[PDB]
Amino acid sequence: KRYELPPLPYNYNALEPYIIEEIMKLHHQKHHNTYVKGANAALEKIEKHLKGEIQIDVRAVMRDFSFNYAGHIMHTIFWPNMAPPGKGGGTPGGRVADLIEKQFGGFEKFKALFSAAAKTVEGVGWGVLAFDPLTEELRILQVEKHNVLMTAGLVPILVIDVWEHAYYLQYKNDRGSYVENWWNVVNWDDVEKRLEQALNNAKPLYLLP
Amino acid sequence: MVSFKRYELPPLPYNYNALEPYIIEEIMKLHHQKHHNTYVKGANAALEKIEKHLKGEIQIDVRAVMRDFSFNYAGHIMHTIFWPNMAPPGKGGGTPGGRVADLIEKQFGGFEKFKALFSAAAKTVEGVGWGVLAFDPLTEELRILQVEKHNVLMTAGLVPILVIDVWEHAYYLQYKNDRGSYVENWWNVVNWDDVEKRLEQALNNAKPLYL
Amino acid sequence: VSFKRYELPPLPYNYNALEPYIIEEIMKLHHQKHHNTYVKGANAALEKIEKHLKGEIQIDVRAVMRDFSFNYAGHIMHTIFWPNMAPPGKGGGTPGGRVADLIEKQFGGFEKFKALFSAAAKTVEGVGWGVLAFDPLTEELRILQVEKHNVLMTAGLVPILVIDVWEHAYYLQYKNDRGSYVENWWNVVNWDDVEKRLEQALNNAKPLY
Amino acid sequence: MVSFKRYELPPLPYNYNALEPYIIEEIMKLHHQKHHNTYVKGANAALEKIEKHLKGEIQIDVRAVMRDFSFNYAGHIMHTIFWPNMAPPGKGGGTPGGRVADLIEKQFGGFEKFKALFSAAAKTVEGVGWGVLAFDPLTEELRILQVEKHNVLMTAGLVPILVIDVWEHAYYLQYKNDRGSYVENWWNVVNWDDVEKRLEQALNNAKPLY
Ligand SMILES: [Mn+2]
Ligand SMILES: [Mn+2]
Ligand SMILES: [Mn+2]
Ligand SMILES: [Mn+2]
Repeated sequence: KRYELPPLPYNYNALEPYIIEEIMKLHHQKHHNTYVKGANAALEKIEKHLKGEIQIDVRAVMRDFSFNYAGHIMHTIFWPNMAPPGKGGGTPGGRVADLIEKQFGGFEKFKALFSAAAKTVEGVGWGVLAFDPLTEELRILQVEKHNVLMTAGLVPILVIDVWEHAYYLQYKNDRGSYVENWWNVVNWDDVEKRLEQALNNAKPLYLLP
Repeated sequence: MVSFKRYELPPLPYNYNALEPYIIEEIMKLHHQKHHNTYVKGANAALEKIEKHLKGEIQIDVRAVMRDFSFNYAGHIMHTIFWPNMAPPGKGGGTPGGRVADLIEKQFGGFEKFKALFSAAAKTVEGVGWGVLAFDPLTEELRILQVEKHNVLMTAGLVPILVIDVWEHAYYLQYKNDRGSYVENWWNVVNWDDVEKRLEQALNNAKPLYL
Repeated sequence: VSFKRYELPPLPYNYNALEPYIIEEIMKLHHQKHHNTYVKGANAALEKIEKHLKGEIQIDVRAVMRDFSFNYAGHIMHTIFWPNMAPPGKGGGTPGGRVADLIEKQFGGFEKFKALFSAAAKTVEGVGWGVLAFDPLTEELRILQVEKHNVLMTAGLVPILVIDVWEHAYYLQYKNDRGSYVENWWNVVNWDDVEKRLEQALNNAKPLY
Repeated sequence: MVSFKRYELPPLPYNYNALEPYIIEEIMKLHHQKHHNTYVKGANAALEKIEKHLKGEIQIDVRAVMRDFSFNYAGHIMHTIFWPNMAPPGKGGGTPGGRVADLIEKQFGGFEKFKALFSAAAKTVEGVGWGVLAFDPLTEELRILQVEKHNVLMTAGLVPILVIDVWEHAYYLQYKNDRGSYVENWWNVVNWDDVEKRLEQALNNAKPLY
C-alpha cells in the first residue's frame, strides 16, 4: 500500500507570525512530499525484486525506505502537533500535564529539557516527546535525520522539526529563537489525544495481554 | 515528581540450552546475562542522570545522555522481543499460519519469497544490528527493514513483530564469521505463535496511536 | 602543554565575491555563525579533555569525543571549502594539469566526472558534503559522500575538493532546490586550489600509511 | 579511462600465533583471512560498479555504492594499520620512547594518563568500532577519538597512527563479552616502533599535506 501526502490541518499562513507561510509551503509541498515519493519508490523496488523482475541491493533500498518512511511519519505527526495561535500555544492540562508533573517535575522543567533537546540536535533532526509502552511514562529523546537514534516501542506524541529547512528562511542560524517561538503554536489538544490513545493501546503491542 | 519506573531484565521463556543445536547454550547465557543485562542497566543509568538533572543535583550533557538512553533502551526492547520470538525446536520453526501467513502471502508473494528477503536483510546488515519484520500503522501492512546497532535506521510507528539479532555476539562463538549459516539456522527456532500474537495486538492497537 | 586552539580562518575573498552564484548573506552567516560554531565546539571538547587530564573533572569519554569529532570535522571541512572556491574568472571553468589528467584516467573525462560528483552532492541524505579525495593506497581519485561532517568519512582519503550541501549552504537563495545550487557552484570552483592540494597529496599522502 | 587500481590484502607482519597469549591464533586467522579479506573484496566491488556506471553499462544508486565503498575502504585501511600496530611480545608491548613519548607527555601529561584515556575510549565504543590515536595536521598534536563501524565519527585530516579494533570479532572467541580485559591485554602487543615511524611521517608530511 502506497503512502500519501496528508493535507495540512490549517492554511499555509495559519501559524504566523511564529512560522511563516513560505516555510510551511516549501516544507509541506516539497520536503514532506519528497519523503512520501521516496518511500513509495523504495516499496516499488522491493515489489519488483519480490516478483523477480529485478534484483535490488536489499540494504540500500531498505535504508531508502527507512529514511523516507521516517520522514513521512514524523511530518505526519508534526503538522497536527501544531495549531494556529489560540488553539495552539499555552500550557497543557489533563493527562499530559499529569505525566509532565510525575516525569519531569512540572511544565517549566519539561519545557527547559525539551527545548534543550531540540536546540542541541547535532546536524538536522527532531526533538521528541514519546510515550514508553514498557513503563507507561513519558520520555524525551533526539532523532538525527529522521531515522537515527529513534528506537522501537517509543510512541512520539509531540515532535519538533529542527532540520534547517524548518526555520532557516525566517530564523536563519538562530535555531534557539525558532524553538522558543514554536511553543506558541503547540496543539496540546492533539498531544492529549495522542497520549490518550497511547495509554489505551501502546503497552499490549510489546508486553502481551 | 515521581522517580522513573526502572527497566528490568526479563527471564528467558526457556532454559539456556533449549535452542540447541541451532543456538548453543553458552551464547544464550552470555547474551542474556551479559549483553541484555548491560542494556537494562544502561537505560536505567541514563534515566537516573535525567532525574538528578531535573532535581538540580548535577549538570548533564542532554544530547549525550539521550544518546545513551536511545541505545540502551533500544537494546532492551529489541532483546525483549527477540527471546519470545524464539522457541525450542518443535514449538519453534516450521511455517506460519493465520494472519501472519495471510499478510505474507498478500505482500511478499508467499512464505519462501518472504523468507528469502528477510534472510537477505539480516545477512547484509552492515556492522552489527537486526533484521526486522514490522507492522506499519499507516497502512496496516508488513514491512521489512534493517536496524544498525539498536537505534540506527529504526523509525517511529513501525512495530517490530519478529526480529533477528545479527550482532556478532549473537552467533560468533558457534558460527564464527559465518553469519549466513546462523541466519539460515535461526529459522528452525522461530516462534510463529509469538509472532501471530504480536500481529494480532498490532492489528488491534497500532493505527490509532498516529491517525 | 595546553592544546593549540583552533581558529576561524578569514575567507580568501570578500563576502559578496561569489555572487551571483552564492549570495553575500549566505557567505556571512556561513562563515561568521556556522564555521565559527564548529571552531568553538572543537575547542570546547578539548577543554573538557584537558580538565579530565588535569584530574579536575571526570568526563564521559565517548560523549566528548563525539563532540570533538563533529566539530573538528566541521572546522576542517569548511577550512577546505572556502579556498576551494574563488570569484568567477579565477573560479569556474574546466581544470587542467594533474587533476585534469587523473579525471581523464579515473572518470573518463571532465563531463563524466562532473556528472558523478554532482550526483554524489545532490543525493547526500540529510546534510553533508560531496567529496573528491586522493587515495594514498592507490594514488588515485575517489568520490564519496560525507553525512553531517563526520559520518561516512574514512581514514586515509585526503579531500581535495568539497561541496557543502548542508541546507544552510544554500537555503536562503536556492530554497529547497539543492540541485540548482550544486549546478551553480561549479562556476566558483577554484581549480588552482584543487590542483595545489592534489600535488601536495601526490607528494605527501602515501608515506603516512 | 583506465580501470581502477585494486585494493590488496596485506600479509600479516608475523605468524597467526605470534600475539599469544594476548590474542589467540584462531582470532588472528579469522580476523585476517575472513574479515579483512571481505573489506578488500567489498571496496573493489564498489569501484567495479562505479566503473560500469561511468562506462554506461549500468545506472547505479550513487549514494548506495559510495556507502559501500566508504565502509569497505575504511575497513581495509583500518585493518592495514591495525596489524603492524602490533608485534610479538618483546618487540610488542611496554612503553614508547622517542617522539611518541614526547607528544604523549605534552598532550596527555604522561603515558599512564594517556593509557587510561585511550583504554577508556576503546572500552566505551558503542557497538563495534575502534579506539584511535591520531595526528592532527592543523595543530601538529595528538588527538584521541572513537570510530564506530569503520566509517562513523572518523574525520578528514586526522591521521591514525595507533588503532585498536573493538569489533566483537576481534576478541569474542577468547575474551567472550569481556572487552575490557581484551583492551587491557592488547597493550602487551603494541608495536611502539611502528607507531613511532608513523608519527615521524605525520610530523614530516601531514601539515604540508594540508
Ligand atoms: Mn522537515
Ligand atoms: Mn544481542
Ligand atoms: Mn556549512
Ligand atoms: Mn576487525
